[PDB]
Amino acid sequence: MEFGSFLVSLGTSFVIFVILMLLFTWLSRKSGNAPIYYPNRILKGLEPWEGTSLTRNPFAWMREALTSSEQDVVNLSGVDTAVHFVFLSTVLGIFACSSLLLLPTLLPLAATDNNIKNTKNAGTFSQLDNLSMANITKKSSRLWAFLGAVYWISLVTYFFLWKAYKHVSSLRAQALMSADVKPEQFAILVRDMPAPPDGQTQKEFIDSYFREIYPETFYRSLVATENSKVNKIWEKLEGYKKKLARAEAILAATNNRPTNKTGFCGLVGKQVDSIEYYTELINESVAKLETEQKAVLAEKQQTAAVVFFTTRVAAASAAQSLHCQMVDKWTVTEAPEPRQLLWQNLNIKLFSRIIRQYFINFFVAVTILFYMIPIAFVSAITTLKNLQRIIPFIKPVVEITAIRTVLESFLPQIALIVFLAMLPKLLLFLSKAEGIPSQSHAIRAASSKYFIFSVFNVFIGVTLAGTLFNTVKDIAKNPKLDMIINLLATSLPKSATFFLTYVALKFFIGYGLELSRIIPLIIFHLKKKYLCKTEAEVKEAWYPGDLSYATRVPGDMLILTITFCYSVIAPLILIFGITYFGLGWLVLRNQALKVYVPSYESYGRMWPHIHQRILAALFLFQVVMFGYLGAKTFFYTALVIPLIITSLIFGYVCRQKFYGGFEHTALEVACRELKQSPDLEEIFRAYIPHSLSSHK
Amino acid sequence: MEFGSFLVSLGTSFVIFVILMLLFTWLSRKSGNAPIYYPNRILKGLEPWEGTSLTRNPFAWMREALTSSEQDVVNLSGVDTAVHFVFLSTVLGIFACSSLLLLPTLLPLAATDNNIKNTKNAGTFSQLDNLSMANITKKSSRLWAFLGAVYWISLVTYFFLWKAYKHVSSLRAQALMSADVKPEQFAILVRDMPAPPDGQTQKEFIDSYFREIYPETFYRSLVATENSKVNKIWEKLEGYKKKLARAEAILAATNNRPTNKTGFCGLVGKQVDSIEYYTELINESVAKLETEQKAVLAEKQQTAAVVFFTTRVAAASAAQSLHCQMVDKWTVTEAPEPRQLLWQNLNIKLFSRIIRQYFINFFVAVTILFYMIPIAFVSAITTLKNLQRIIPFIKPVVEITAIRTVLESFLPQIALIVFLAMLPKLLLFLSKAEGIPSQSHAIRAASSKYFIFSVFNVFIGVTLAGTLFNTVKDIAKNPKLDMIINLLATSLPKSATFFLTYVALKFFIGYGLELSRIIPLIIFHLKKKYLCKTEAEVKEAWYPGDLSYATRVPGDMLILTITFCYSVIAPLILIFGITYFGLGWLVLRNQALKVYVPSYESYGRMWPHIHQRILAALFLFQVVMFGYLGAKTFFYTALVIPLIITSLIFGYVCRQKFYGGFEHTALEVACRELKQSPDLEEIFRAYIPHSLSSHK
Repeated sequence: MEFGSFLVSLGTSFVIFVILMLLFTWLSRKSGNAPIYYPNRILKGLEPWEGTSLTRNPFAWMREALTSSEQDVVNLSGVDTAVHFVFLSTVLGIFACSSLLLLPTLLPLAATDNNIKNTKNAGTFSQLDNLSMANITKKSSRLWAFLGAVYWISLVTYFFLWKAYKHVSSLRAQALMSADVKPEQFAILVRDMPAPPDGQTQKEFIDSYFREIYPETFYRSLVATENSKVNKIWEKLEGYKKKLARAEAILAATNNRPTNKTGFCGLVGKQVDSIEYYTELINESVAKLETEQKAVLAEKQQTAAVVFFTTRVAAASAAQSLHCQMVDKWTVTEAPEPRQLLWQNLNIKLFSRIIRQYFINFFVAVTILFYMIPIAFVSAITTLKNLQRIIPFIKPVVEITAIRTVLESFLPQIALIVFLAMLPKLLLFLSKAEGIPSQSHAIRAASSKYFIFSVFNVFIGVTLAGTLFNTVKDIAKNPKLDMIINLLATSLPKSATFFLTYVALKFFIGYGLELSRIIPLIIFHLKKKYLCKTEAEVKEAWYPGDLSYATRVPGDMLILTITFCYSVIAPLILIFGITYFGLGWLVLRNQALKVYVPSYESYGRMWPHIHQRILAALFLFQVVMFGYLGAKTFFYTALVIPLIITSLIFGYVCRQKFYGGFEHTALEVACRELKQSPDLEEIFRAYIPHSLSSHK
Repeated sequence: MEFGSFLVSLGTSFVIFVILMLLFTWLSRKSGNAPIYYPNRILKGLEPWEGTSLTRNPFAWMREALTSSEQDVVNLSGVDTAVHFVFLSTVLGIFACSSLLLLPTLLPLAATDNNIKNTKNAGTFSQLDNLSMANITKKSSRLWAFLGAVYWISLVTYFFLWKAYKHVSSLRAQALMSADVKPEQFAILVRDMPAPPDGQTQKEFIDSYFREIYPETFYRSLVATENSKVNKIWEKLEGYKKKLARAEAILAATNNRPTNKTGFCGLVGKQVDSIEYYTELINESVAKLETEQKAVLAEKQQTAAVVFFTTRVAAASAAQSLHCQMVDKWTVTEAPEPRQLLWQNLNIKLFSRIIRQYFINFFVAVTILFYMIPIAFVSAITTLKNLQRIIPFIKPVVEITAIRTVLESFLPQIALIVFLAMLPKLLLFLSKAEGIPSQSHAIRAASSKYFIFSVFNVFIGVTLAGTLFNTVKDIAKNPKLDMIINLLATSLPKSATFFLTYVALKFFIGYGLELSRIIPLIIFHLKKKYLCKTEAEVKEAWYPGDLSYATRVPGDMLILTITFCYSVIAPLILIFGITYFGLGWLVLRNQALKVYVPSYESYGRMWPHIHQRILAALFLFQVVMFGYLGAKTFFYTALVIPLIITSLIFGYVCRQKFYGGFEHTALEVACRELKQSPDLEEIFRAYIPHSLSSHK
């Protein structure tokens, strides 16, 4: 907002970033914390070393990261990491080639000084907006500063998006062709089988209906099963096995596993000699699991299955085709990876999928609109001042009236941060509730929902008023589009410095916390001191997890939209976008080459989604600048309207020319170089659900 | 407009319809005109008779037409006729079930008499609108007359559209499964092959690239060729053969074929003994055609081909799949019928197709907007009064000042009717210019363009002003959507009687002229007296042609939109819509069972398009009534806004649940009952282009 607050926030973020980098560089060199700072290269083969020798050259990572091509990344991590890095590089190139023509636009915005004029009539001032945005009359010479800049932005964005989207398609094709025998090229996913086997069993029905269609190309079809009870039993058995393995970790005296600690127990006398207490439970669980498996593999298998062909071409062409003359049944989709499909979420009819999709999307919109109200209600509770229930009361008033005056303000921060923390998981679960028979697809849907929510949160909370219900009711009863666009244009230059300082804060704090891995550091050390006792537990204690593409991508794209929407309004933030995406490229390269381990392949499927939302952000920027040059009287329409049409046409052309190659594997790459005859039962045991594994 | 003009026009249309039906019923009974009134049943097998005996029962056709189920129509004509009749029956059912609840709505519109009040303040009056539309205050009890009627319309439309769309899918599946060995189930259409065979020939490249993909399933691929010159030579040779056959028709004396009559000739002395003059030309044409064929089948075949598999399943699944990892090349589409694909229009790259599509659509929009200006310029020419060039001048003034005072007004009618006559062919050609590798697809595109043009012609020429350029400029500089919808609502009740009388005119005149076939009657009789001399020429002189689904469907759907948009505004026209579609059902049943012969199968592909535009018309009706109840103050939003959302959702659901079954044949119906082993060269000779037929 104000210059002083902006400087204070920027300096604070810079200081925290500096101290975090110093901590990271002083602590990474210790060999005791290698498993948490290089969890990759220690689970993947064995490369725990600094890279060359015992002596670690200072700065320790920029040389290693800056000399790693996309081939190295694809060799180490999945192709999805490569397409994410293409995203970072592409937006960096857009921002840098835009900064190449940033140089003039600043000059008229400083030479002309209409902010100084009587337009202030004795809020929108920080001595910084004096340099960026509003130092132009209603009708002065803004040709170079407005049209000659939006044309440059659009041209560089189109060029970079086209070239990058082509490059991602090339990477996908190159990786897909040069593959091995993976148990995904051989299968499809039928999930709308007609309910009645009309007097027979469902599996025999599936097998007969597909053997009549594809003779000589069939192993046999695995049918989805109601895995609820058997899944629960197998989870309990695995927990019992892990607890028993933990029990013998002491190996010194007899064990005593606490029972009252579990909460819903009181058998303290049975804690001693837990070996028998766990072996009997294991035997009972094994018997129950065997009976449950025998029941579930024969009692009412549900109406969905996977199918296996004996030739990659047959599966690659039988997944894109149409089976039944009516399309509401026998729906066929390409079978995902064994670790990327959702058995529980699967087996949902088409109408149920549509109904769930609409209800979940409507609920997401309802939450987006009514977000603030429950937060305000939770903040308004007596919890603000709970002095009546303070047990210690040693010196609360002294410590809260001196420096803790923000605790009363801290509680609404708590009521908000709890929701922000739970939100990614909630959105992922809601996306998984729409039927989404692919967990990568669920990740994409959750990312889209989170990005939309973040935009409609930040933009509404900055430009317009904070009464969202009143705002939407008014705009419902307000005159139509033209003055709405005028308001959109006029409200943005209210305070760009807030966006500057928010970009700086996210930049410095987020990247410091990420590269430092300080939270995983503390958690790992505490757990090493905590309950974790056996080497098996600690070996699985520091597992890195995926790149978390369900929340990194929406945050990065939110910053992308922030950058474009003010790209030439207040062209100062172009530097901030450049530095954000540059440090992101560097830090994420070091991370995805040293710490993160993927959970998918997805062969770059995220990139059409990323491209679509980047183009949407560019289109929104074009509309915003159209409105702004509507405000400042100008040759408004004849500058941006053809270019908005061009954006729409370019989107359609990009889809029509490359989107087809991302949805399906191609037959030209589905018969390339089969050398070793593919196995038969290995693919099954890849798609056999983990609970129903030990069987015959 | 006025009551008198409305009555005069309706009576005139009724009288012309009556006299035309009397002429048709008096003349159809003559056996001399059987080939023109029953061209079907005389080309298809042999059924020229009245049906039972020599004595023709009066009314002669209603009993025969009313006792013909869809099975009979499919046996005689193609399934496309059946889906067209389902269209007529469905809209008839919608209109009739709406007339079932028409009964109350008229009563308040007559009991309440606000038109009589001072709102007229000493144009929108014909004593008929006193009964229909505007006899309601701004805020009286319009609940039953407005909301309780639009809900009924929407419910009956949804029910009928759903049931009918299901029934069309059922007919398509039943006809497709119970088929024979047709040379279309065996082929696909590759039309984006990469240009270079990099030092080889294109045909060998296609064959190698597809033999590497589909071993053991391949006849060989026919590659498209530059058929311009060879097509021209073959057309000239066919014309020469027909002329020679006509020459020997006299068979009495020596022939004398005129040469100066051709226009670009003066060899009158060579007219005698045209037998040699034509045999020498035939021999030269045969030699030139053989040389041209030998050249074209080997010299630079273009970059597109058709492919033939040896199993219907392989073709049905290899047409919906993706071949090359990049989708811009090796595009695969289901091969159309031998008579329904366009060799000349084929072989166009994807970018060229997109560019041509956008330019043609933009040109269509430009013509739609600037339509009237060239018509006005042509009307303004001196041609209105050409007295200076009147050669006879026997008594022009006497005959033009008595009853021909409308000749000066007739000339603009000429300048308009010429464009209306040429327009369907122009639109079909423009649609064929977008690449459209299927002539049925071109028919659909031309129908869509014609329907849009007709709507934007009639609605603009009735409600708003006639200065389209000024209107669009104003609305560009006019305030936004809300008042535009208010104007849409307020301008419709200006004169509904014009729409009543236009529906009556189209009804009576069009159906009388159609069933009478008076124009084909006169043309056939004149040609029988005219140049046509041999029996072969006359046998091909009365060929009926197709059902002309490129102009019947848009006209019928234009009347459908007219009916809905005023369905409860002025509920009188519901009777007119009912009678129009009922007489259409009757007349078109008699025609398509007795006169018309199809040129396609298309297996009901038109019906998704018809359904989409019917739903669009219903949505436009909902928007219109939303605006109208905005005008008359009412519970406007909470009545129609959820229902507009419902219309959008219903469209999406219908697409997702049935549209898949219309685009492709299914594998379940692609291996049903192969009894006789399919031929090999027969399918080729079905797809061999007519010019390149005689070869080796």
